[PDB]
Amino acid sequence: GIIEFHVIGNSLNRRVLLWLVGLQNVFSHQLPRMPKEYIARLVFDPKHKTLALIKDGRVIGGICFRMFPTQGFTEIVFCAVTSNEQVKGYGTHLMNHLKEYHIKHNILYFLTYADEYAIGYFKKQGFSKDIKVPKSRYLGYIKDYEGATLMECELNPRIPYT
Amino acid sequence: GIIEFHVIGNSLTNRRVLLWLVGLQNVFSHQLPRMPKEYIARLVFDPKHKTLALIKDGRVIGGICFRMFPTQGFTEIVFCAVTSNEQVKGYGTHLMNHLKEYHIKHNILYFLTYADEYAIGYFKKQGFSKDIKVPKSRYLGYIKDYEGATLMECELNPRIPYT
Amino acid sequence: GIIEFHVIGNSLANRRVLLWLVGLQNVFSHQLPRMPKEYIARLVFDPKHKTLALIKDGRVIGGICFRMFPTQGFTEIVFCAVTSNEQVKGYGTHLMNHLKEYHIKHNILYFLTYADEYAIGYFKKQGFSKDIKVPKSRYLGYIKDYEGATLMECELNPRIPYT
Amino acid sequence: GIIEFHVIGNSLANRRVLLWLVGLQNVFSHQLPRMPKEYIARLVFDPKHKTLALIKDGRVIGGICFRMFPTQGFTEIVFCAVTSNEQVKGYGTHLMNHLKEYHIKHNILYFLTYADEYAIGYFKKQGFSKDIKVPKSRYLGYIKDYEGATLMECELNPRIPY
Amino acid sequence: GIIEFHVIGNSLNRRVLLWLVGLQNVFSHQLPRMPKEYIARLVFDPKHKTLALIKDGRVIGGICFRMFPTQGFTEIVFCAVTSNEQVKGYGTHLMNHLKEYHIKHNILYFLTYADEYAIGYFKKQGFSKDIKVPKSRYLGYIKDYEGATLMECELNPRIPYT
Amino acid sequence: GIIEFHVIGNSLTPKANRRVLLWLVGLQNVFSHQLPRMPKEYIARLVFDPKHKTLALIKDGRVIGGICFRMFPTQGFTEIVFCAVTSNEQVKGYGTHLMNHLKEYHIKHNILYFLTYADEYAIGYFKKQGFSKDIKVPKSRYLGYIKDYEGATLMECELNPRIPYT
Amino acid sequence: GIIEFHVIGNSLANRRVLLWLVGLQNVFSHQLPRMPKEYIARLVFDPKHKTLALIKDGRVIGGICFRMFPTQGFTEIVFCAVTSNEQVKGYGTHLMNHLKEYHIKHNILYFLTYADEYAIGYFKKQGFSKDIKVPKSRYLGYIKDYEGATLMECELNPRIPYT
Amino acid sequence: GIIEFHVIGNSLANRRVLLWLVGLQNVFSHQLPRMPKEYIARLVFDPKHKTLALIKDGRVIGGICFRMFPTQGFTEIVFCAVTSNEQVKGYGTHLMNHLKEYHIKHNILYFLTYADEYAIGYFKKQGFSKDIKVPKSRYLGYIKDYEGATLMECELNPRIPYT
Ligand SMILES: CCCC(=O)SCCNC(=O)CCNC(=O)[C@H](O)C(C)(C)COP(=O)(O)OP(=O)(O)OC[C@H]1O[C@@H](n2cnc3c(N)ncnc32)[C@H](O)[C@@H]1OP(=O)(O)O
Ligand SMILES: CCCC(=O)SCCNC(=O)CCNC(=O)[C@H](O)C(C)(C)COP(=O)(O)OP(=O)(O)OC[C@H]1O[C@@H](n2cnc3c(N)ncnc32)[C@H](O)[C@@H]1OP(=O)(O)O
Ligand SMILES: CCCC(=O)SCCNC(=O)CCNC(=O)[C@H](O)C(C)(C)COP(=O)(O)OP(=O)(O)OC[C@H]1O[C@@H](n2cnc3c(N)ncnc32)[C@H](O)[C@@H]1OP(=O)(O)O
Ligand SMILES: CCCC(=O)SCCNC(=O)CCNC(=O)[C@H](O)C(C)(C)COP(=O)(O)OP(=O)(O)OC[C@H]1O[C@@H](n2cnc3c(N)ncnc32)[C@H](O)[C@@H]1OP(=O)(O)O
Ligand SMILES: CCCC(=O)SCCNC(=O)CCNC(=O)[C@H](O)C(C)(C)COP(=O)(O)OP(=O)(O)OC[C@H]1O[C@@H](n2cnc3c(N)ncnc32)[C@H](O)[C@@H]1OP(=O)(O)O
Ligand SMILES: CCCC(=O)SCCNC(=O)CCNC(=O)[C@H](O)C(C)(C)COP(=O)(O)OP(=O)(O)OC[C@H]1O[C@@H](n2cnc3c(N)ncnc32)[C@H](O)[C@@H]1OP(=O)(O)O
Ligand SMILES: CCCC(=O)SCCNC(=O)CCNC(=O)[C@H](O)C(C)(C)COP(=O)(O)OP(=O)(O)OC[C@H]1O[C@@H](n2cnc3c(N)ncnc32)[C@H](O)[C@@H]1OP(=O)(O)O
Ligand SMILES: CCCC(=O)SCCNC(=O)CCNC(=O)[C@H](O)C(C)(C)COP(=O)(O)OP(=O)(O)OC[C@H]1O[C@@H](n2cnc3c(N)ncnc32)[C@H](O)[C@@H]1OP(=O)(O)O
Repeated sequence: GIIEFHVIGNSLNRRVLLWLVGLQNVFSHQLPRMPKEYIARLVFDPKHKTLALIKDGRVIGGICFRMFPTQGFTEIVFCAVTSNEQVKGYGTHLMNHLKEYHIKHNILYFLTYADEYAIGYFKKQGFSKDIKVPKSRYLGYIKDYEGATLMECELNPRIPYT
Repeated sequence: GIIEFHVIGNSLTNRRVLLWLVGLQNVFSHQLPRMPKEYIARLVFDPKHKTLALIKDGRVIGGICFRMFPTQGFTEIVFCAVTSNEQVKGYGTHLMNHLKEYHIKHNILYFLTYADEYAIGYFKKQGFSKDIKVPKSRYLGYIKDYEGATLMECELNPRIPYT
Repeated sequence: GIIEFHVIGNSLANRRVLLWLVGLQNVFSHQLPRMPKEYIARLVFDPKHKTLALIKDGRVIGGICFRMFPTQGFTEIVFCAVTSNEQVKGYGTHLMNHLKEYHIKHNILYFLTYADEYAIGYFKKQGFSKDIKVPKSRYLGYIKDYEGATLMECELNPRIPYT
Repeated sequence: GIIEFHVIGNSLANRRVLLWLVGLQNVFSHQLPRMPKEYIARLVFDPKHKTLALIKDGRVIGGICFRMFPTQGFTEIVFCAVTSNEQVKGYGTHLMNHLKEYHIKHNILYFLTYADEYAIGYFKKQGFSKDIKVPKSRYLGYIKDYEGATLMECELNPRIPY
Repeated sequence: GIIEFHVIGNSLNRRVLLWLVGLQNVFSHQLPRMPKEYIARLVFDPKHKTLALIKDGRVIGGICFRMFPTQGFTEIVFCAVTSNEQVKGYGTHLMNHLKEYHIKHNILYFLTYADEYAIGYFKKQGFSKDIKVPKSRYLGYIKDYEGATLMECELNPRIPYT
Repeated sequence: GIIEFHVIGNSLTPKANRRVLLWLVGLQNVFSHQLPRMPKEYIARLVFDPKHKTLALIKDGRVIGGICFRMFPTQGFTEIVFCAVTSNEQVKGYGTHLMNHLKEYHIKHNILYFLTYADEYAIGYFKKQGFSKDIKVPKSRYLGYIKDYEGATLMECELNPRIPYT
Repeated sequence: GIIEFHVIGNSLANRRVLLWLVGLQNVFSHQLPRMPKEYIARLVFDPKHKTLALIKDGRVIGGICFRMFPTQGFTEIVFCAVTSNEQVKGYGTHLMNHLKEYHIKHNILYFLTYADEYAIGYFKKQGFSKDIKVPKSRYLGYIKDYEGATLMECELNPRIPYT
Repeated sequence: GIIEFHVIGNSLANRRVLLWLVGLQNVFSHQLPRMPKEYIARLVFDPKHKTLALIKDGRVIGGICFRMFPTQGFTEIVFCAVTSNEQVKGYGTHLMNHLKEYHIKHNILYFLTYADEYAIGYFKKQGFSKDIKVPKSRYLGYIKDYEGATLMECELNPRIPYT
């Protein structure tokens, strides 16, 4: 069906706001350990944005992120594809658009914390455990999950990702 | 008594508020005898300072005055006090827990403060540690230094309800 | 005689202020003979630069020229001078103490300046130190670097009165 | 014909500046044929990028595209080119010299650039070294990283104007 | 690949800005004998419009044209498809949308100058060397080119072109 | 029955009211039916073009005919675009009354020339309305302004402004 | 008798100008009885038309109705009349000179007119020729070719003082 | 000295321009004596006209008075003069060159003029020709065909820089 990618957020529109509830639902459901209250407060925060994957008008997931352009990196907050649509390449297409978007916006480092269950998806998206950004650049901006691995992805502004 | 919490401050944009701030400055000044009253009033009434108030029957009986540094990613704890005949009751801990809840909702997860030897044990029980994860390059020159006091730090878990 | 202090500047000037700046530019130039006159003019009349003028009987006799960097949490001292025949009467010190008082009230508590062989002993007596506590990462792209002079720092105690 | 120097940039209504930025983008993309044209064009027209432009008789013959990082105490040097038919005329040296002049007025005393094998000789001659005195924690994540090329620094001498 | 057509221009918007730069590049590169500045002056001239061919976000061709409603014709100014995309039909489709646009705006005559390497393309778009529009109507409005061949195309507003 | 002539059109500055708009649809229907080799999408585009106008023949409220035209007052002539009388009203002289009302309208607007293209099934009507195959307006004046039709005869009509046409 | 020349017309209004435009309509009609006075009134009152009026001692005694086609670079002479009791006094010629002068000052240098047989001598004397320099494509269908009427042209010299 | 080029013209307005226009009227008038001064002044101060003024140290030493007919696709060259003691230094050629650059910017790529016998060699060195590409229907009447003058044409190339 018609697949479409939109970067959306709760600015400073009905279809957008309902897409955001759709996203908040998909993060909660694929990310059980994340409290629903705190997924919601982040998804609906202005300083956060989300790349929404829309299959035929209906949200089937996306990537919630927080650009820190004073720092040169972007945090990756939530990632989920709905369970009946996983292992269809949908998550890689999501990351790649996310890369393209950040290319155009001169930001070329991703940082994220990964669980042991999900680390292999980030490895397969180019992420690495070798964190070249100085600790002093991110501590107190990215939400430390202690007991999860910090990972990093460097974007090349000269490859087309999409 | 009826207990209220309220975050307040001299916005550079109310009367119940104005006297609440006067009660805080009085409370802070009386519980912190080595803080110049003039200095206390200058910070409580500064606009980039906010103050969590604790109110028992309309009457200001404690609070945490604090300074949000959202660009630097932390908050400074300016004053803490519970008035004398309301101490040792758990009020201080309900203030700190509230103040934590606020700061999660505003996506700040670090408290920096300075502690003399008589307040270190208090902050320790609010979960403050001497080990400072925040880089000096980020707080020095923004937080009021206190040579002679232990700097302390608190990291918040936004997965968690404090109140 | 009748002395007064005023923190004047050039935003977007009175006749009274315009000539005061010109007076301040003259005093700065005369007491700093190897500073190009125009460079002094371009900073005294700069909008982001302010000046604490020292007036005696209506006439400019001294001043300190400074640039506040509240986003970086320090102020840059630019020019300091007392006219020839008013020196060594303490005018120098009260000019600093007034600037320290002004800066407590704006919660900037760090001065940074460069001092050549002809002024470091002045700055030593105003509490300046060669030990720079401010991060190099915080001022390098901001303050003019007078290579060949000694970078020096003053930290302010916002709890004591300076005047 | 008369020679001009002008530091221009994208901002927020001048036909002249606009066709000079296209002139620049063209000369950059011609002398850097292994860069994406879209990358050069997205940077030249970026408003946190500036470009020193070198004019001979109304049309662009050269320029230096750069990115000032005052809160880091240096400037990233992004693109350097003089057109073919005007090279080996000391033209690229006056560009680097006006750029130093401009930057000493603005209290930036460090240049950071990457240089491959075709360019490293020229930057050595304008005074750049491989000895990077800027801490890795001041520049990493701010300057466009180029694995494979060599990071070069140039340190400027401060000056009291007039 | 997601194909798009957009009739754009420089009214007196960044996406559109970078697109005109894309267009000015493609023109300049498929038309080496055209001054790069000259192409730039006409593409960024407000009374000029370019029909862009956008393939998966990037420009891969267009037609720059000049509508002369007073005179009752339009001037074809530049046509190019990027090298690796030629002989795929893109050119013919570009003309076909451009004929479609002009039907909807009551302009039913195209005029252009073509060198020998381009006569066949315009012949295949319905262009003829027989110029029905009077010389008084076009001379000193369309830029003439000593040497090239004046070519005319007449549109049927009762036909659908796309 | 009751007969009215109205010069109407898709005025793009005042809202064409419902009465006008339903007449613009009716004329589009009539032209389409009487001119079937003309695409109906073409007819609608032109009838509703703000630079076009239409003299509507209105009988007891319903549209029974019209002459849609385009005035080129810079060029000094007018194009005749569509002519139709509905079938059950033809050969009653309605065709001619429309043309004459149209001539009388144009001499008041100081345009004294009609140009049109006619195929063999229509050349006779326009001849009876005064058109000639002999075109005094120069080619440079009309070409690429009026919709050419190859295989139609271009036909011209010159109007005398000292004459009262209706 | 006091003689005035006024270029008037029915623009986008004045009592005096209105009664004059009627006075002109009369004179033209009466002097040109074989043109429908209906048609004369239309043109005289058309706003793209103008009439230079010959006012003698208050009353309208003649004039020239003309239509400027600036985009074409010519003016059409439409009606010319002096009332009867005032003919052969040179009034026709003074009207034509004031008209020439008027057009010089508007950068229009060509007059076209279709003339009946009873008029050719008057236009000849005013410098009109039957030899027509303007191209047919510039004037056809802007001025009305009347059958049996003679097109005449007058070309004007910007450097000549006509009045 | 300081040379400037200013396209000026009456606007249907500023003392510096007005005195420049009067200066231009004198320069033209003085170099072209057998042409009515009142005609030169009418044209210079007409608003459909513009003049490319050549200023050398405050004062008018020449210019090109021209007339853009953008409906018709060309500009009319009307008066070229350089004050007598500044001639044969190239001033009139920098004048035409500037005028060509101006017109390329407005998509007017043809200049028509009626040269007198003393002017022809100048127009020839500016690229003019007696072979007129522009159809007579496009210029006739719009410009004045002075008996004895030679119609000359210049086609501008918009891909070349002229200044
Ligand atoms: C602490 C918070 C940090 C965050 O931002 S959330 C951490 C990641 N989130 C989750 O795992 C939530 C639930 N999982 C999901 O929603 C999706 O499976 C997920 C991770 C978004 C991937 O989307 P999909 O469409 O399933 O992936 P895909 O079709 O594009 O295939 C990508 C390749 O990666 C591989 N992979 C490794 N670990 C995986 C894993 N844990 N889940 C899914 N795939 C994983 C998988 O083999 C897949 O195919 P291939 O091997 O490349 O051919
Ligand atoms: C440079 C200084 C700037 C600043 O940040 S202000 C520093 C703090 N200021 C002051 O303490 C001035 C006055 N202090 C007070 O009024 C109170 O002691 C204080 C610290 C406000 C706490 O208010 P309370 O309502 O009494 O707190 P609470 O009932 O929740 O009990 C806290 C538990 O911690 C324990 N504790 C250890 N050392 C303490 C200490 N020095 N002060 C208070 N409590 C202390 C105490 O036993 C109490 O109960 P528990 O052991 O947790 O069961
Ligand atoms: C590169 C940036 C350029 C600058 O702004 S740094 C240069 C500072 N300005 C100058 O050197 C301009 C000429 N000098 C002056 O105007 C004055 O001497 C100066 C330093 C501004 C202070 O004016 P005064 O009225 O003399 O200050 P004061 O009465 O409070 O003197 C108190 C104590 O200062 C002491 N001192 C040491 N070195 C000094 C020195 N180089 N200049 C002046 N005083 C100096 C002096 O001995 C006196 O001692 P004490 O306080 O009585 O124990
Ligand atoms: C990616 C981050 C930014 C970059 O690194 S962009 C890479 C540099 N760009 C390019 O190389 C593009 C193509 N080349 C050019 O545009 C110009 O040649 C270039 C490199 C800008 C130099 O400008 P020019 O005006 O041609 O040079 P110039 O006349 O001032 O001569 C300076 C002296 O340097 C010397 N040199 C050594 N290697 C060179 C080299 N690879 N390219 C040019 N000159 C080089 C050259 O011998 C000349 O000698 P001298 O000092 O005048 O005696
Ligand atoms: C003086 C300025 C005046 C102007 O308007 S610019 C004149 C055009 N300039 C240029 O063509 C220079 C570069 N050429 C190109 O960009 C493209 O080839 C061009 C001409 C735009 C056509 O785009 P394409 O995508 O290649 O065309 P297409 O696939 O639709 O092929 C249509 C048929 O045209 C035919 N044709 C004849 N000459 C051609 C020629 N020189 N280039 C391309 N095609 C040409 C060609 O055989 C092609 O295939 P077929 O005939 O259907 O079998
Ligand atoms: C390419 C687009 C050009 C255009 O403008 S559209 C061409 C005109 N429309 C059509 O051909 C299609 C449909 N026809 C009609 O609606 C009507 O018949 C038409 C042509 C509008 C005339 O309307 P009516 O009211 O019937 O005419 P009427 O009563 O005033 O006069 C009838 C007399 O005309 C005569 N006539 C000769 N050729 C004709 C011809 N080709 N079409 C119609 N009538 C024609 C017919 O013999 C009759 O004689 P009479 O004048 O009464 O003595
Ligand atoms: C623009 C077209 C308007 C039309 O419809 S035709 C315009 C002419 N209208 C008329 O003749 C109708 C009434 N006539 C008049 O009002 C006057 O005759 C007319 C033509 C306005 C001239 O007015 P006046 O005051 O009598 O003229 P004027 O004193 O300046 O004498 C000029 C010389 O014209 C001469 N002329 C030759 N043919 C003429 C002709 N057939 N009609 C009138 N005059 C004619 C007449 O002999 C007189 O003296 P001269 O012997 O040429 O030196
Ligand atoms: C049709 C427009 C209205 C007219 O009638 S324009 C009548 C032109 N003449 C005048 O206005 C009065 C007399 N002359 C002048 O004002 C000036 O000579 C004039 C024509 C404006 C030219 O400007 P200048 O600064 O004097 O001369 P220039 O140094 O720029 O160009 C001179 C080169 O052209 C050549 N030339 C041939 N006939 C000429 C001629 N009759 N006048 C001037 N130059 C002529 C001559 O070889 C000279 O050589 P070179 O390029 O200086 O090395």
